[PDB]
Amino acid sequence: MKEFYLTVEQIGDSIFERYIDSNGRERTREVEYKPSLFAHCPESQATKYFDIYGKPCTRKLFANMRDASQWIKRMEDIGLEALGMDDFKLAYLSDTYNYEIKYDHTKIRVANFDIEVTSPDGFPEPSQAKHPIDAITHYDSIDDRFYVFDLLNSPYGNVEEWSIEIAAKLQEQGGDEVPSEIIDKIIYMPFDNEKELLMEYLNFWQQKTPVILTGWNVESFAIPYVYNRIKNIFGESTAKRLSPHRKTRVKVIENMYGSREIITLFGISVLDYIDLYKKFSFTNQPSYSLDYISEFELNVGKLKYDGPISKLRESNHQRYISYNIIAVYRVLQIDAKRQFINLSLDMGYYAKIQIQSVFSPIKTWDAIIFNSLKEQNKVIPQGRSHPVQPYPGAFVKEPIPNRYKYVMSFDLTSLYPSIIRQVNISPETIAGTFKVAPLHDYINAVAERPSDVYSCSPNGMMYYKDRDGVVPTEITKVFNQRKEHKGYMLAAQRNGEIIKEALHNPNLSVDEPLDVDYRFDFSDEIKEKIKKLSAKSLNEMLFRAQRTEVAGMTAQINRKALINGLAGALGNVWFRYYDLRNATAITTFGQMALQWIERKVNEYLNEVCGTEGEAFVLYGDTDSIYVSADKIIDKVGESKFRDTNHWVDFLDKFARERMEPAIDRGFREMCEYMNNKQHLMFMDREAIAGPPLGSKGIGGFWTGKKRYALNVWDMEGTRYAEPKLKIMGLETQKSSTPKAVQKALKECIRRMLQEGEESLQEYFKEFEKEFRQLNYISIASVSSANNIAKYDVGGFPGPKCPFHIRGILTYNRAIKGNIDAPQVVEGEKVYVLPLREGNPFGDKCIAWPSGTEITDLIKDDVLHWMDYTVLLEKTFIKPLEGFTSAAKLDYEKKASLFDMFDF
DNA sequence: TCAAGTAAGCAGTCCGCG
DNA sequence: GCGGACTGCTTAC
Ligand SMILES: O=c1ccn([C@H]2C[C@H](O)[C@@H](COP(=O)(O)NP(=O)(O)OP(=O)(O)O)O2)c(=O)[nH]1
Ligand SMILES: [Mn+2]
Ligand SMILES: [Mn+2]
Ligand SMILES: [Mn+2]
Ligand SMILES: [Mn+2]
Ligand SMILES: [Mn+2]
Repeated sequence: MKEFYLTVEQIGDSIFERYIDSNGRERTREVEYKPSLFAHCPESQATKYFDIYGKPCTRKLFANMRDASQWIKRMEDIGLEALGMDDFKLAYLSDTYNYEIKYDHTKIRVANFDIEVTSPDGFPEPSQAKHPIDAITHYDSIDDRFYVFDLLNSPYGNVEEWSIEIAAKLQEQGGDEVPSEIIDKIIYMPFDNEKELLMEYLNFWQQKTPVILTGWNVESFAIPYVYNRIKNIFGESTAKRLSPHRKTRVKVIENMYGSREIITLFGISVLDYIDLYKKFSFTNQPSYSLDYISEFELNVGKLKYDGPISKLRESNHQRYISYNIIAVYRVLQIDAKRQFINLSLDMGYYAKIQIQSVFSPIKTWDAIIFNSLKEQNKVIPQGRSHPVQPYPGAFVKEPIPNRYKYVMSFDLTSLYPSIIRQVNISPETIAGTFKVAPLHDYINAVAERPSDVYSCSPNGMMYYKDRDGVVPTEITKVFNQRKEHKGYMLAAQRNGEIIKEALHNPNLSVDEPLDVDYRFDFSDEIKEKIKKLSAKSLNEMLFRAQRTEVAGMTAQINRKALINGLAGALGNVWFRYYDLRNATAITTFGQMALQWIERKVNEYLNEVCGTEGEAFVLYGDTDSIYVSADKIIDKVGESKFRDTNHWVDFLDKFARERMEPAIDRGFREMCEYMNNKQHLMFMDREAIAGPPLGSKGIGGFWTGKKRYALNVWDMEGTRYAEPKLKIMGLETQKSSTPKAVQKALKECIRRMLQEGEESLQEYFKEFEKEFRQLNYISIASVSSANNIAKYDVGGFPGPKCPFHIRGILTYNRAIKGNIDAPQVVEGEKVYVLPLREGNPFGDKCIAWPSGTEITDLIKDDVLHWMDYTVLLEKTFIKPLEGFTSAAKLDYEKKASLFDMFDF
């Protein structure tokens, strides 16, 4: 097989590499790497190396990496550019793997671990590590085994061995319900003292040294705890055995509120699953506890136990170990669904970077572009420092707040990358400038054509047409992957809807789920077979279709994020190819494109409807338009339509056959106007929205920019079995809104759009009547706890103190003197509840760490003093009043003359 | 040599207000 | 009490 790297590190003048050889064996080597950098040379000099602007360079080959670094500094002191890749391990990777890397994941050791530490005196701080590690479960992907290290004797209690027999039993039978499918994969190892546990763990680690190291909060808790615990018991050099090269660094991570200390283990690639989840999931969760996320992702139940975790080992050691094991499995289950590890490996090897560098779009693109240029013997420019400058972005149209009955939306495919490709925007394709007219003159086609010769953006930039830039070239390759995967996602989605429609009428028999590839639209033959299947088989097929869809979503959305990341990186001062001329060439072109096509669509629709000057486009954000289809429907009638699906079919066909060619004609004209390299403005129909035929539903509404709701029947060719609410920006979509309130507001919206005013009013009255019975957690707001200390003046709120911070301070005063109460961690999320006046907490609100029950000490007081009236008014009524005023209706009737006896 | 972007809405505090 | 000038948090893109 072809060779691939596992990890790479630079240590002094040495590159340390772990890799898979031609026989598929893991190896390690230390290389005294001889890097090259480049300097501009005279035209007289015969060379094969040119910078990106075609200027000749001379290669400087150095005896070691230290000498290369010194030369860089000398060059800066002289005042001359030092060209080439200054991150030497990327150069090493590029030289060592001078081909497209095909990796074999089964050869890569992926480890997933979780540790338990009993602490009777608060959170066990990793920097101190003053408490015994009393459990470690470590799953190894190569062995496919969960290795469990269990401490039986400690200063906080001596316990008996954990029972696998009891572990497998159902909870309702006194067991722990450790999933049956991993019971046979457990290797259990009890220890009578911590020293031998930790020593065995280190020996084990040497035999099975992780390449990718993952888990939940491993980077911030487990890794530094283990390192420091070992350091404190055995000494520093023993703790350095966690690194295959015996080198570690206490690294300081900094943000706008403070800093934290992690441990870099050289020769390991740490991908903390919490960080993978935050980057790749595109959710914003009220809580990031593993229990909460597992429940969200997998619909598993909460792992129940009596008392606090600080006393769980002593009271129920059996469950303690079982839950440690299950926690490791939960991350494996989340990854089996989401496939973030596979994504990271794909991306890391594609770029030729350390796998952990997938967190940095800038590092990823620097490597991709370097490797692309190196292949053509081109030399990359030196990184330069730049002051941060604000610059303009997208256009957002101001909507008229209103109900909108029939709506059809259109959206530009991968806009910013498509602009890069159409215009041919790259550092080395810049051709010059032209004199800019006001943007509205380009939008209206009244400004003179910028150039007959070059490809243009309305920001004043011109680009060469007759050759590709490295940025267009490399962005295209990733875009084409994104397109492939999105196609798989949408087919899986379409397939799901077919299955959902068959679930309406089973059809009782004993059969099997059909073996199909869900990534491609089912054939007629498969569709026929599906109609004959049982509910059990269909539900299994639906599960598989949805998992295929999530896999396609993971693969497409994050490749989209990566290419959009390249467009944004052009506006980040740390990017080697930073250039506001290129960043603004993109954003300005986008503003023009949106507003240009708004005009063209309004023009076209007026024309076909036999009218003049009517406004069809009601809204647009960056690269979308929302078109009022009321006149299109009215042109026909109502009541020419048999059912809802009839008018949906009509609008679908109208969009594809009529509007789409006009949109394309429109964008082709704009492409000729800007004299661009390639026409790539492709605006697909997205949503078809409206009320059920014959209902009193309002279809949709807008309250303002980035705030709207639509009752959608078809989305990008997915025809829903049941209408789906598309809600953007409203409180239902915000993680700060209480769970039960998100639910109630969504139902209010559903009733508005599908059923009408009376149905809304009916629901509002019931919810108001029953609000006070909802579980306190379901009605608590959520916020991030940033800059707590800043506002803490002797335990009390300082000036400007945010509401949620005041809550934290109230909590801190309430728990002072209790070592068992969970501390609010700076930057994490909290639940927030308002308190009635005269409460014993002495303030108007309280806040506690989210995803948790509030500590039992003050629980009863919080419940007693909660202000339901303020809760209702702030989280539910205020937003609902915004929706209903926009939509021109009332959530309450509503005094009128009709005061007689209407029974 | 660590290091995608801008636009924009709502909720809160502070403070003015015979 | 409201509305305006800020911050803080958050979402759409
Ligand atoms: O995270 C983002 C999202 C959008 N944008 C910009 C770039 C993107 O091309 C543009 C339009 O946003 P869309 O949500 O329409 N995504 P895009 O057009 O890139 O892909 P598509 O619409 O094909 O899923 O807004 C970003 O810069 N960062
Ligand atoms: Mn014993
Ligand atoms: Mn645990
Ligand atoms: Mn788009
Ligand atoms: Mn699209
Ligand atoms: Mn869009």
